[PDB]
Amino acid sequence: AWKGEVLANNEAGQVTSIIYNPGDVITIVAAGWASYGPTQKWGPQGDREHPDQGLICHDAFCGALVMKIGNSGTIPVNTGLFRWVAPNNVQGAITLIYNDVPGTYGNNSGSFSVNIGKDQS
Amino acid sequence: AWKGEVLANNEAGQVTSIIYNPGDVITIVAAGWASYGPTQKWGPQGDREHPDQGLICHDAFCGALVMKIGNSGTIPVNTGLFRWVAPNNVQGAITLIYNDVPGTYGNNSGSFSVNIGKDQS
Amino acid sequence: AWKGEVLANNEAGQVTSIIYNPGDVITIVAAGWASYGPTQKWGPQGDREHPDQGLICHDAFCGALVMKIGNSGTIPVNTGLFRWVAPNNVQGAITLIYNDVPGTYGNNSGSFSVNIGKDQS
Amino acid sequence: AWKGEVLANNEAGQVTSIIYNPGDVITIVAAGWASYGPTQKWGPQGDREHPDQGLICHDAFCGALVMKIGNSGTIPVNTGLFRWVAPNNVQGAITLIYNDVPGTYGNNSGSFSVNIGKDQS
Ligand SMILES: NCCCC[C@H](NC(=O)c1ccc(O[C@@H]2O[C@H](CO)[C@H](O)[C@H](O)[C@H]2O)cc1)C(=O)N1CCCC1
Ligand SMILES: NCCCC[C@H](NC(=O)c1ccc(O[C@@H]2O[C@H](CO)[C@H](O)[C@H](O)[C@H]2O)cc1)C(=O)N1CCCC1
Ligand SMILES: NCCCC[C@H](NC(=O)c1ccc(O[C@@H]2O[C@H](CO)[C@H](O)[C@H](O)[C@H]2O)cc1)C(=O)N1CCCC1
Ligand SMILES: NCCCC[C@H](NC(=O)c1ccc(O[C@@H]2O[C@H](CO)[C@H](O)[C@H](O)[C@H]2O)cc1)C(=O)N1CCCC1
Ligand SMILES: [Ca+2]
Ligand SMILES: [Ca+2]
Ligand SMILES: [Ca+2]
Ligand SMILES: [Ca+2]
Repeated sequence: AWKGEVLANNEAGQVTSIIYNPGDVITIVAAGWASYGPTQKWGPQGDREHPDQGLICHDAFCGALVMKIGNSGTIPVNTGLFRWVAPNNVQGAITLIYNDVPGTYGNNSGSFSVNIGKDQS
Repeated sequence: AWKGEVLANNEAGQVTSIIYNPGDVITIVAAGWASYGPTQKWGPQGDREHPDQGLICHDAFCGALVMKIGNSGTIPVNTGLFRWVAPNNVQGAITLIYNDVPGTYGNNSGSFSVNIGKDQS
Repeated sequence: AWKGEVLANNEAGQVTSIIYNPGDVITIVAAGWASYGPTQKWGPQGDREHPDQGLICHDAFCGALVMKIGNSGTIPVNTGLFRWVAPNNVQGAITLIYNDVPGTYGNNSGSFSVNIGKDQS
Repeated sequence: AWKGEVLANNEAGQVTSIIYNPGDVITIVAAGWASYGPTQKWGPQGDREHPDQGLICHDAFCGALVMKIGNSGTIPVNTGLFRWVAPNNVQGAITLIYNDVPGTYGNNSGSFSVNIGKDQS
């Protein structure tokens, strides 16, 4: 299992110790408060009122937690994933990333605290 | 395991199929959008800007997900709990509840979708 | 989880720290060598060649590992149980017992080493 | 998870659907009766009275269940393994094998029924 902080201003993402392998079942729980620029902060589902202006993940709101697994595209995490299996041919290191527009992370603030574990399979 | 919806206007709370027993380890993941009255909606951590005016759980924001286990007091759930063990002598049916002031649930809207499972122990 | 030894001469059984509750899934692995009297020893499945002369569990061989859950009848364990659920209305403390005829435990020898854990549910 | 039969006469071993990856925790439970030649049969710990005359696994009795993980040497399984982690650098497909001397499997009989699953990690 892995526990750690994902900074909202970390454009490259937070690498975890989790390597997702074929057949794995995982659970993620994310908590905390972060911002993509405004003084207000949002939880790991992000800001439901904000337009997508080129987010790294178009399937989650700006300010949401997302992830990549190896060479995958971004996959929404939001508050977490319960006993979750990846799509076919998706495998590798899990990197967690705050959802913002590339090149616009410098004014971000806050962080999410995230647990990831492998479940029975 | 249990999956279901917790309505923000449900003052009595949503009873689950989970009976927490001594020694159990549980994981909860909650998602979605709800309001305690305003047109805006918040995620399961609630509204970090809103003053506590008599919430059923003083350890979580207004609009957060909380729970009772048997005859316990309220316990924060927020976005979820990862491989969590209850305090001593806490046991019984898990009921999930939206955090608001007693008597003020009628103007609430939305809901959270919640998974609960028992982990290895 | 519980790990401990079950002596072949222990007529009363070895009480464990496991309380089986409704809905629980458990795994048991048993190992080792024991005898119901002869110089030879057998593993947790017991002696397949020996007639049942009034065993506490008629559904397992003499010398097998069996269990009781609360006030249940005896249930075969043998080498173990994989992600196992009890029959309806079966619940309570798990006691592990060597399968022999009542009153004939005094000449028994050896023991089994047993792990029990609760699985995801 | 995998469930299947391991024939005592199968010199090459039974390939399973389990790929052991770094960090994985696994549980195995094995049951049944098999022989390395004699009319008698033994459980998955094999025959404690039989000399090692060139067994594929010198750390288990003749007639015991053993395994290889990828290109590993043989590892005893016996009645099973509880929440088990492999030695460093051991990974790959799990193959289950009856412990006998190479070239002597033709007179073997019986089989073990085996479950393998991955546990939380
Ligand atoms: N009178 C003021 C008008 C602005 C209101 C609003 N636009 C925004 O609210 C807005 C808010 C914050 C922003 O912050 C920037 O977000 C980017 C990602 O989209 C980057 O993260 C930047 O770093 C961040 O500053 C951008 C637009 C707007 O026009 N809306 C809101 C719904 C559609 C109409
Ligand atoms: N010019 C307008 C002034 C109001 C602004 C604000 N007060 C509130 O924002 C407020 C907002 C929503 C409320 O909704 C009610 O919340 C209750 C729980 O506290 C019940 O759920 C009611 O059903 C709900 O309507 C109550 C107060 C306020 O005074 N603040 C905000 C920080 C401290 C100072
Ligand atoms: N020429 C010798 C004849 C004896 C052989 C055998 N009977 C037994 O092998 C036997 C062996 C051990 C026993 O030990 C006792 O077992 C009891 C439980 O059954 C108690 O545990 C006693 O403590 C133990 O001594 C009893 C009978 C027998 O008659 N068989 C074997 C298959 C059916 C026919
Ligand atoms: N009067 C008869 C003497 C034989 C008794 C015994 N040797 C064996 O019991 C024995 C039994 C079965 C065997 O079966 C063969 O085992 C091989 C693996 O070791 C292969 O599996 C062969 O296929 C199988 O036939 C081999 C030796 C022996 O000498 N012992 C037993 C303890 C040490 C002294
Ligand atoms: Ca930004
Ligand atoms: Ca309200
Ligand atoms: Ca006896
Ligand atoms: Ca042989």
